[PDB]
Amino acid sequence: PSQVRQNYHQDAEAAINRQINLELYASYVYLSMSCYFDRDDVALKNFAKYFLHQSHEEREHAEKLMKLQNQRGGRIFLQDIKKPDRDDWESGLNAMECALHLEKSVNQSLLELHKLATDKNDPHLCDFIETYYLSEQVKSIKELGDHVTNLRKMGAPEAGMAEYLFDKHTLG
Amino acid sequence: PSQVRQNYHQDAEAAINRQINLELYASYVYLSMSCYFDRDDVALKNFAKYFLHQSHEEREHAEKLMKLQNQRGGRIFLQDIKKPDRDDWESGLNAMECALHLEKSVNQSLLELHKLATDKNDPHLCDFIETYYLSEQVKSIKELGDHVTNLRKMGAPEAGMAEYLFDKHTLG
Amino acid sequence: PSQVRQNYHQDAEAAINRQINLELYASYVYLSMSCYFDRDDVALKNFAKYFLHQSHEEREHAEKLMKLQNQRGGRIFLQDIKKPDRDDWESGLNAMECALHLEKSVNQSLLELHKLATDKNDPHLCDFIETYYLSEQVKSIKELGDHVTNLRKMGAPEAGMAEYLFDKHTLG
Amino acid sequence: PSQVRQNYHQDAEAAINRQINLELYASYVYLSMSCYFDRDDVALKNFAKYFLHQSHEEREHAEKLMKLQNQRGGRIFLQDIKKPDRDDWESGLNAMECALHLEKSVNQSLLELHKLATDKNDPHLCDFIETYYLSEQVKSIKELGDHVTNLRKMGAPEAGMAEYLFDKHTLG
Ligand SMILES: [Fe+3]
Repeated sequence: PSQVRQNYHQDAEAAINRQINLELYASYVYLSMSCYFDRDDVALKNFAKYFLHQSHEEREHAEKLMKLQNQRGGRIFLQDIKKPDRDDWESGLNAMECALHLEKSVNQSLLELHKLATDKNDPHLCDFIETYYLSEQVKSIKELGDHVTNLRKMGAPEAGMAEYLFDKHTLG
Repeated sequence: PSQVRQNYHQDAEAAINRQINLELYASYVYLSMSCYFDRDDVALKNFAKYFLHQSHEEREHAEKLMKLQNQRGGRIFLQDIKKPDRDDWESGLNAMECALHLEKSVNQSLLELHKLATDKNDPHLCDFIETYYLSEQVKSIKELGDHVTNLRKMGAPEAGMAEYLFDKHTLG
Repeated sequence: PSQVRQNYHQDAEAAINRQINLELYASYVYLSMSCYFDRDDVALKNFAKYFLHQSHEEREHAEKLMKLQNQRGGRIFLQDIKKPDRDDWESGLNAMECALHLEKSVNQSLLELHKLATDKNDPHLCDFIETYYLSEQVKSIKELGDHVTNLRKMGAPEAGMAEYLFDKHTLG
Repeated sequence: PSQVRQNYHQDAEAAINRQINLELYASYVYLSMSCYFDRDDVALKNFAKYFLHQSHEEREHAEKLMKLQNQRGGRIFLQDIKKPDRDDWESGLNAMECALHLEKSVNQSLLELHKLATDKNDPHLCDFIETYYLSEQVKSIKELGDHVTNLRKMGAPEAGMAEYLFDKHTLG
């Protein structure tokens, strides 16, 4: 195969391609969320900024996996990026809950990739995932859980001032 | 006894050892509180920061008493640091009320130590307690009482925005 | 369980709580050592400074494990912090030997925690331990072994100038 | 009496005059020690510097008591400053032991003055002594005890390198 390839299983290559698609999908979901909060009938600018940042971060995760694939002598095969499950995200609280669910699903995929790398005795790939993916995901999940907790306590979405003040104080 | 020891009663030495343990216990209680507010289902970062600061301050108080004990030629005897009375502190308001109670109990211990030093005609120890402990405790107690008053007025813990906004404005 | 919890075994949670207690215990042992060297009949200020630094570092290790526990959605349960095995540490050499023994016991606990995380297929926890605990412990153990070697060669504790000059040159 | 005098007992005035003389005597003892270490057959420049500093500090203590006496409307009555008990201080260790004894005797005098001020219900004088005299004395006594401990451990005065190296490392 590639002149650089060493200790890199075909299964791992395939799993990395899958993960690239999942990170691109996550970026697209975040972009959809960001847009929602930019609507004139929603109008929460710091929610919009928060989710646009997350969109840009997930793209960066995807690009770093592409760099890995080429560094190890695998070949990138792209697939369609599916549209998000919804256009209307209903509320700041609902979007944060949906983001938490998404981040946990991405984490689960990364844990399955680490298990595969461990099985195939690929320590460079195991180390890569941990170093750049697993601690970031744990941090993200904890931050989103904290946001959900705060919004729920404040009375969102029925208490009208809750998302407004959360947008100002936590996300601003 | 020690070559430096002068006008330092065995009772006072024993009472200082007790006070060291109480300050270490207080530090541990504050650490427990700090952690509680860091939970994903509580998620009040400025409450967590406030109590972690208090934990570090109480350790410093303990270390300053250790320095005193050696300066006067007493001998430090450490004891177990008991675990705090609870793991779940329930709410920002409840933690502030528990902190107020703790600070008053530490103050009471310091007043008993001052009375002992006065009885044993130990002016250096009397002056030390006042200079570094008694005004700090009065300031701490007043600050915690002010926090409790504000949280109660705002409607905590039942009014969901109260602890959130107090965390932002008073503790942030 | 917690909304953030994912791939985090109850065994691992329990083992982290145990490790928190061990790091707090180590901090307390170091504090005891620090105090000893501050006595008027011992009077080795740089030994005192060295062990006080180690005390503060072990507390920081404990606080970082608390942060991990909450990040993963576990719950911190604190226990009593037992008093150190002795009040009188006898000599600079004996304290360094006792510190070496303590650091090796903490390392052994961390290796058992890593083995548990490996068994439960928890790569985030495995990576955390290594990244922040295992290399620090190896460095600490090597430094303490070097100190013990030097003090022994110099003739401590029977050669009276040995601890004095080591305090000045190595620890100063 | 003086137009400024208020709540200032004749006993206290007399005791302050005595304390002035004792601080001037202590300054003179330190000056004698300083000179000794400047002899060509002793030649320990940092011991000489240390005791000259102490001499200048004790003079400053005396001058501050003179300022107090006039601030309270007492009248300063000076007495002869007796010569020190010896001209030859024998060794660095012996001079430090003699200094420790002197500092403890000055502390004892200050504690007797505080007891008198307490008896005569003179809180300004009690506070003055503590604020500027009692903590300084405790610090001085602890420092001298530490020096004596270190010199003894190092083998002074029989181990010829002990005072030389202490002069370099501790006092330099
Ligand atoms: Fe506001």
